[PDB]
Amino acid sequence: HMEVTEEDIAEIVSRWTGIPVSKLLEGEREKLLRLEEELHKRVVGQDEAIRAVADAIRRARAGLKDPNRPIGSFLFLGPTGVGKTELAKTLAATLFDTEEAMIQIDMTEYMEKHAVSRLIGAPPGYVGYEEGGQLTEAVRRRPYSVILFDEIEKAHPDVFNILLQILDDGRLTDSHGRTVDFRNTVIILTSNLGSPLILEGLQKGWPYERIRDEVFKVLQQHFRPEFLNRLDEIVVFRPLTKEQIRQIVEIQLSYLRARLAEKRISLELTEAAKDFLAERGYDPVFGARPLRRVIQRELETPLAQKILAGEVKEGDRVQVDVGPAGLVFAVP
Ligand SMILES: Nc1ncnc2c1ncn2[C@@H]1O[C@H](COP(=O)(O)OP(=O)(O)CP(=O)(O)O)[C@@H](O)[C@H]1O
Ligand SMILES: [Mg+2]
Ligand SMILES: [Mg+2]
Repeated sequence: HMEVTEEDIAEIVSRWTGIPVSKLLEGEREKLLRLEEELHKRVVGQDEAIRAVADAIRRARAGLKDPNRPIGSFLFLGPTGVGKTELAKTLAATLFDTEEAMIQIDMTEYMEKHAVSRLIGAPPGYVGYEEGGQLTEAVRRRPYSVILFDEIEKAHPDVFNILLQILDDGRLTDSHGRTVDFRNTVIILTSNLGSPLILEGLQKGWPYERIRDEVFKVLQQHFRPEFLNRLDEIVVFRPLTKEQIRQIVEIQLSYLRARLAEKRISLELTEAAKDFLAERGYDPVFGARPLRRVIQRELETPLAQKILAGEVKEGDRVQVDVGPAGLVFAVP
């Protein structure tokens, strides 16, 4: 029907039921473009992680999974800054229409004995009883959510046990005795464990065998089969290739190009200029975390100066290259 669209009808049903539009339309959304391709618009590489997530969602939709557990659960190992959160955010926006559907719990904030009360609510008779838990209240308000637990090995054992309850039961009972349904959640657990150790061993000149033995020993110390067996998949994120970093540079320039387009200004970067940003914006210690401020300092700031001086004007095609002091700008 031309005048009344699929989205029009889904929005009515969405507001009446609380079910996200993209969830109601899951059968149409996948016809438009497959989930993997949609996630890859924002997530570069990490093909294995994307396939793991998409495969779980597919098994769930097809009616092959336990209806009393979450949609899927994953442990994302490997280094920092190479897409674990980029994937969780994109997944939330794609499945549930907004990044507000991603609930983030940083386990470095849940290391102590009283963390459970922060997580699921203080007991009756203790300060903070009416406020409830950070996790339980968030999931009650948004049953259709991606839940990101960061640095899971750091959680106090009592907090870890509540995670296990989510995996096993598909639900939690909060301090008010209310049940909190997790059946429509996707659970993503992250850990860096082993990555700093590898960098340390490479720095010290350790033989590969020694590095390898130490990584497995630390993983064994924190992650037992009883826990791992509960998960759909364990995925080790990989360091990014040179080409992958370049693709990320281009994505991270999207907003800037858009702002410039309002004034009919465009940017044309030499391959050298692109590589300049890629080199400074990525390293093994922080992944691509540095890139945002590299673009800010190396490109946006001097471009801003040129614009304010009137050296770059409305309608200009700006050529961006490398010079002795940093990026250089030319206009024909
Ligand atoms: N695979 C990828 N695809 C697209 N962008 C990526 C990417 N990996 C990293 N980035 C970029 O670098 C930033 C850091 O990525 P991300 O937040 O996914 O890492 P992370 O969750 O491991 C950091 P932390 O350990 O602090 O949580 C992202 O915001 C994004 O701009
Ligand atoms: Mg993160
Ligand atoms: Mg963190």
